[PDB]
Amino acid sequence: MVVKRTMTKKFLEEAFAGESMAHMRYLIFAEKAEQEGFPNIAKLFRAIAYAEFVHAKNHFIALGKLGKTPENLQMGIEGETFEVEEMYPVYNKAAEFQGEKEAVRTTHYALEAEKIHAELYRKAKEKAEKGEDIEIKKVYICPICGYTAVDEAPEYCPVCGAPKEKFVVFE
Amino acid sequence: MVVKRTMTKKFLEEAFAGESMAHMRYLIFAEKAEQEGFPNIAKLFRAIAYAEFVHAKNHFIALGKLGKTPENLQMGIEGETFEVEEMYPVYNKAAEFQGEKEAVRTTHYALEAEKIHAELYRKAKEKAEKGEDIEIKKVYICPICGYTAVDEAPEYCPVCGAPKEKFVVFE
Amino acid sequence: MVVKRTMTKKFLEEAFAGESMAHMRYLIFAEKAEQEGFPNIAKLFRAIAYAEFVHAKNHFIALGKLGKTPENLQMGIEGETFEVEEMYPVYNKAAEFQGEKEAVRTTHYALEAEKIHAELYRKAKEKAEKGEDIEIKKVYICPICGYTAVDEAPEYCPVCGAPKEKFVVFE
Amino acid sequence: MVVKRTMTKKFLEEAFAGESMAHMRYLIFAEKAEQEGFPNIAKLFRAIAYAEFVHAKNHFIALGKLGKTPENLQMGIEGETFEVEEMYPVYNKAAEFQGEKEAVRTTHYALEAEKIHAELYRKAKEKAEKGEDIEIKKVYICPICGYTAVDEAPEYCPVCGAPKEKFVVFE
Ligand SMILES: [Fe+3]
Ligand SMILES: [Fe+3]
Ligand SMILES: [Fe+3]
Ligand SMILES: [Fe+3]
Ligand SMILES: [Fe+3]
Ligand SMILES: [Fe+3]
Ligand SMILES: [Fe+3]
Ligand SMILES: [Fe+3]
Ligand SMILES: [Fe+3]
Ligand SMILES: [Fe+3]
Repeated sequence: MVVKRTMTKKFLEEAFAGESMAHMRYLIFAEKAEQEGFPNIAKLFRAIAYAEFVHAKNHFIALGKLGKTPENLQMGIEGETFEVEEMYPVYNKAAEFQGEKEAVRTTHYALEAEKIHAELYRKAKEKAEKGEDIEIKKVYICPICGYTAVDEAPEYCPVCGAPKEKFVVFE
Repeated sequence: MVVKRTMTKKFLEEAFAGESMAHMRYLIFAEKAEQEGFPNIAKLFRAIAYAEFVHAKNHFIALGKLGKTPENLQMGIEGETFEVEEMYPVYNKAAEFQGEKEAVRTTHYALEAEKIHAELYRKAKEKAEKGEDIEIKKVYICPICGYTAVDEAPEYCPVCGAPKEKFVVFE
Repeated sequence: MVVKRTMTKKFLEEAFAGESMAHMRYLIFAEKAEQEGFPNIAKLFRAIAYAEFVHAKNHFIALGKLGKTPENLQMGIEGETFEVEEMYPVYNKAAEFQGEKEAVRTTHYALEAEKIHAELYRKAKEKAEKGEDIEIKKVYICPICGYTAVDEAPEYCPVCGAPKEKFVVFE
Repeated sequence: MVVKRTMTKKFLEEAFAGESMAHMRYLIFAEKAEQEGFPNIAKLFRAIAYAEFVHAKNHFIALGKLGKTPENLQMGIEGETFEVEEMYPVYNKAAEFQGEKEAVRTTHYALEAEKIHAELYRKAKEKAEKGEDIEIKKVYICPICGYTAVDEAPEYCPVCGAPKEKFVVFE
C-alpha cells in the first residue's frame, strides 16, 4: 500500500531522486570508459547502473506512483508540458542574461526538441484507452541534440546538422 | 568554458536532476508496457528515455564535472560510500519508527545490496590510472533486490532467495 | 491579482524563504552584538532585520496567502500540528540514532514546548469568528526553551528549570 | 560541539528554515490582526512568534554558525552580496518575461534597496576588528519598500514616494 505519513514520503522521494542521479552518472561514465583503452570497465559501470535502476524502481513502486498505461501516458504528458512551457524558456533566458555560451547552447538544443514528445504521448494515449497498440517502427534518435525522428529520418539534422548515418535506431 | 556563475549552475543542476528523474520514469513506464499487450509503446518509451539521456548528458558536460576515468571512479566511490553509510541507515530507522512495511523492506534491500559497489570501484580505480583494463567477465545482477554478483553466480539470492535463472547477466 | 504562473511562484517562494532566513540571522546577530561592547551595531542589525521583514512581507502579499484572521488562524494551526506530530519525533529519533547530544537536547526542548500553540490557536479561532476579541493578558515565555505560559507564571520552568524572573513578558 | 554527521546537519538546517518561516508568517498575521477589531489576538501572535524565534536560535546555535561580531558581519556581507548580485536580477527578468505585475513590482522594490546594506556592514566591520563601536543614530526604514535611511531622512521616499512622516524610527 502507498505510504501516507509525510516524512517517509519525503524520504522515499529523495531516495528515488538520488538513485536516478546515480544511474545517470554511471551511464555517462560508461561511455567515456568504453571510449578509452579499458573496454571492461564499462561492463561494471553498466551493471551497477542497472542495479541503481532496480533500486530506483523499487522506491518508485513503494510510493505507488505506477498505474495502467493511460495514466502513465498522462503523467508523461504533464511532465513534457511542464518541461517545454515553463522551465526551459526561463532557464534559457536567464542563461542569456548572465552571458555564458555553453548553457545557452544546451538549453537551445533541449528547448526545440521537446515539443514533439507531448504529441507522441497524446497519440499513444488516444490509441491506448481502448485495447489496441499503435503502429511504429525504426525510431531515430540523435546522439548530439536528442531529436526524436519517427519512421523516416531526415538526411541532415535540422537542429545541429549531423548526417543521417550518425543517428541511433530503436526498432 | 565551464559554468562559473552561481545561478546558472543551480539552474543546470536542477535541470539535470529533472532529466534523470524523467529518464528513470520513462524506463519504468516501458518496463510496465512490456508486461501488457503493447510492445510498440515500450519502444516509444525507450526511445524517449534515450532522448532524455542525451539531454542530461549535455547538461552534465556543460557543468564540467566529467574528466578521466580515475576522477569519475573516485566520484562513484564517494557517492556509494555516502549512500551506504549515512543516508540508508537513517531512512531505515525513520521508516521503522513510523511503521511502514514497504519502506522498511525496500530500505533493507537497498542497504544490504549496495555494500559491494564501493569495494568494486575502489579496487578498479588502482588499475585504471596505470593504463591496464580490469579482468572481470559475465557479471550477474538480481532483478528484484539488485545484488552485484561478479563472475560466478550463486544458486539462490542470499537476500531474497530468487532462483538462479532470474539473474540478468552482463557480458 | 495573485500570481498564477508556476515558475515565478516558485521563485517568489524561494525568495520569501531566503528573506525569512536572513531576518532570523540578523535578529540572532543583534543579540550577540549587544552582548559585547557594541550597543549601536545591535541597532543597525535590528533596522536591517526590519527591512528584511518588509521585503518578506511584500513577497508574502504578492503570492496572496494572507487574508481574514478567522481563516488565517488555520494555517498556523496546521503548521503547529505538522511541527509537533510528524517532523519533530522523526528528527529526535534520527539524532538519537546518530548520537549527537546537542541535536537531541534541542529537539527535546522543541517538541515538549510546541504542544500548546495548536490548542491556543484553536481556542482563538473558535472564539473569533463572531466579531469579538478574546480575553487574554500577560502571556509569558521562557527565554531558553520558550514555553508559552498563559496569564499566570510558574515559579520554575517545568522543562528546563529556569527561574521565574527570566521570563520575557508580553503585554 | 558542532554537528558533524551529514544527515543531522540536513535535518537541523531544515528545522531552522521552518522555524524562520513560522516566525515571519506569525509576524505578518499579527500585523494584520492588530489592523482590525481584535487587539489581543496580536499579542498571542507575537508571543508565539517570539517562541518560534527562540526555537530557531537554538537550532542555529546547535550547528555552531555563530562567532564574534567581526566574523559575524562577514556572513551578512556575503548574504547581501548574493542577494543583490545574483538572485534578484534573475528573478526580476523572469517575472518580466512571464508578465505579472506584482512579482516585478516586489523585485523592483527589493533590488534597488539592498545595495546600501553591504556598505553599512563593511563600514561596521572595519571599525569592529579594532575594538570600538561605530556612531549611528535615528535610522529610518520605509514601511512600504524597505529602504535604509542613515541619520538624515529625505522628505519623500526616492523609491515609492512616501512622505517622511510614514517612516519608522530605530534609535
Ligand atoms: Fe543506490
Ligand atoms: Fe523532455
Ligand atoms: Fe541531432
Ligand atoms: Fe535478490
Ligand atoms: Fe534580502
Ligand atoms: Fe509553534
Ligand atoms: Fe524553559
Ligand atoms: Fe513552532
Ligand atoms: Fe538584505
Ligand atoms: Fe519607500
